[PDB]
Parts: sequence; C-alpha cells; structure tokens
Amino acid sequence: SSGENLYFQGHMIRIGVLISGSGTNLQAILDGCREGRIPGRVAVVISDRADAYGLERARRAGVDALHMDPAAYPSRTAFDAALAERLQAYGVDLVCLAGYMRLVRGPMLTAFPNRILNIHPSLLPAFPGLEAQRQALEHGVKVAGCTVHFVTAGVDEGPIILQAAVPVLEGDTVEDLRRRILAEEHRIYPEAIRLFAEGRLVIEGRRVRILD
Amino acid sequence: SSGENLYFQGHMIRIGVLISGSGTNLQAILDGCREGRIPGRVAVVISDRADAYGLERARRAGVDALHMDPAAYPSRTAFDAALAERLQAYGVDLVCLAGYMRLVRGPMLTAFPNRILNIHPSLLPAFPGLEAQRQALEHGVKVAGCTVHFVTAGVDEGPIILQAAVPVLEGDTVEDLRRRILAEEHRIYPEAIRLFAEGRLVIEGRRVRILD
Repeated sequence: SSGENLYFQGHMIRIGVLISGSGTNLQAILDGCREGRIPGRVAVVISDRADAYGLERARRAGVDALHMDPAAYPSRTAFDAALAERLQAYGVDLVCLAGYMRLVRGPMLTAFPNRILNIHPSLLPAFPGLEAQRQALEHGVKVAGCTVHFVTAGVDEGPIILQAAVPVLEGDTVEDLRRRILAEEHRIYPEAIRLFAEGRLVIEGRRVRILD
Repeated sequence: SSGENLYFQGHMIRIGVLISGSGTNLQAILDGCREGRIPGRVAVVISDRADAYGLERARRAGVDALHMDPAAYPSRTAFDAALAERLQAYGVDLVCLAGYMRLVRGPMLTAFPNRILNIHPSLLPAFPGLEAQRQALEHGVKVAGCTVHFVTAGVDEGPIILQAAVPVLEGDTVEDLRRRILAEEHRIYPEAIRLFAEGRLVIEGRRVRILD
C-alpha cells in the first residue's frame, strides 16, 4: 500500500553479487529476477577469480560479469574499496555474497551498511566459518541446514533473516550433505532478497523482525 | 536375526525415568511401551520433587512412582549415589532424563556408562543449558528443535542420537516455541529409546553410528 501503482514501483532493487567459483546460488538469484519472483534485477556479478563458472552464468543471463584481481591491489582493504567503488558505479542497492570466499572489510561495510547479505551452509550460530558441512558431519549432528543473514564485521555473526533445515543421513559424505543443503539455499536466498526488497526486514539488535 | 525367536526377546529393556515436574516426555515413553512401539517397559519413575505431575502419570500407567528428596542427603554426590542405587534395585538398563533439572554426577555416570539419555530443547551444539527455547528466540534464529543425546559429564555435550527441527514463527512467545518443539520431542524420544534397545546405536568419539 506504499510506493506501488500502475506507473511506479519504488521497492525494486539493483542486486550486486560477489562470487569466487561455481556460483550455484547466483543461478537462483538470476532466475528469480528473470522469472519475476524477485522484485529487482542483478546489476552486476563480480568474481575475485578469473575462471569462475559463476561469471559464465552471468553472461548467459545477459548480466555484466566482472573479474577483479586481489593481487592487483596493495592490500585487503584496498581491494574491498575498489570492490565497493565498482558496485556503486552499477548503483547496487543490495550486495549478495554467493560463494565469495573473502572477508568483507570496513570499506564494503561502510558503503553498504545493513545492505550486504550472505548465505551460509549451517544452522547458525552452530558451525560458523569455512567447511560448515564437514563441521556438522564431524560433530555428529543429525540435522543441518543453511542460513541467510545480514553481514556484519564478525564472521557469520550478522542478523539471521531465514533458515532452512535438512536431515543428515547415515553415511552422508560431505558432498552429499552439501547438495541437500544447497537445494534449500536455492529456495531461501531468493525469498530473503524479496523480503529485503519489499521492506519487510527490520533489524533490532542481532535479530530480524519480518513484517507481514 | 540375533536374540529373537518365538520364546526369546533378548533386546527388551527396563527403563528408569528421572523427572522434576510435569513430565510431558515421560508420557510418550509410557505410551510407547504400552502400545508396543518401544521394546521394553518403564520399570520406575523417580522425581526429585514430591508434587510433580509426572509421578501421577506414572501411577496411572501402573508404574512405580517414587520421590527422592535431595535435601535428605548430605551432598549432591550422595544424592546421585542414592538415585543410582534405587535404579539398580529396579534392574534399570537405560536411564532416560525427562525434565530432570539436576546434573548427573560421577555415581550415576559410573552406574550407567553410556546408558543415560536426555532430551534437550535445542538443535545442539547451539544453545546448551537451561531455557534453550528462550535462548533461541533471543538469538533470533528462524529454526530450532530438539536433541536426544547420550549423557556425558559435560552439560549437554554427549553423543547426538536424533534431532528434529521446527520453524520459529514471528511473534513466537517462549511457550509457543516450547510447545512446537515438544511435539517433536514426543516423537523422537521413543524412537531413540527403541534404537537403543535394538542395539542399533554405536558410539564413536562424540558421534553416534545408527545401524540399519
């Protein structure tokens, strides 16, 4: 009942996606926008790796696919500043991390306060960090899942938006669990982005209120 | 294909349940045994509180319902030794904690090594300890659940047997979440006990291998 009518759609957003490899999650975002499930468009996809398949997914969808080389910058902060700058040139409203295997620094957090999302393969707060699927199997849990959350300075500590659980089967290999979790990730990442775009996410402390 | 035939059923077990109050989980155990879902019988129910409704559930099911007063013993260890002793008089093969709000000590761990189960209202390792439902709501998770695990000396650190997840709804009160989790607890506690009785649980490190 706000910002929407025949000629105007004020909540539409421009999404910038950061990747490092296959970019499986990027695919769901691209399709969601194309098929109208996500109110917005993927403005650009940036990879910190030149030979990432995610960039090919981007090209096939007609989205600008860029590669920015960290080794071409003097420091980590410098790289993040360049990233942030490039994202702004595309007028990005929401940054979504999809397999981006690098920590977000002050420059990015500053350029996109409360506007950077990430999808993590575990039911946070359990198993933060890398190889969460393996962490789950090693710990012996019987249930695992994924988490979409706002990104803060701390490793996987940001406000939780959506979570989805999956069973852990006896004999599950890390890849078996990775796949099962991935199937949920493809579902909740687009939903989280839509909720963001609809202005239905309200951060309070480390929690997220989801409006009706 | 082992220990079972027309006249013999070697895996049947005698269950001893410890409670402190309502004993909601005790009910599922009692019914499971009565209706034949659990291969065994509840031999005795012991409460550390005289006016616990769980004891009434026990009497109605025809099970010995006992109250042992901690204040009648000189120490915590002393109380646990008395508990263990009473359980042995009933020939208990498996001790199941159902709302028992006291830590298990050396005497009990010694009398029932790898034979004490507990049901915890969270998806361990997340939120161990008391008021796990409230811990979940305060942290802001969107998924929670319960965990059935073998009990070790450390607070809710034992090998995980089964877990069940439930959604956390916007506006959930602690009781709302407690109820939703409880519905799953009533399902997996009996299943975990049956698996134990069937000799299908193999502890390896902090993990549990569940046989076919």
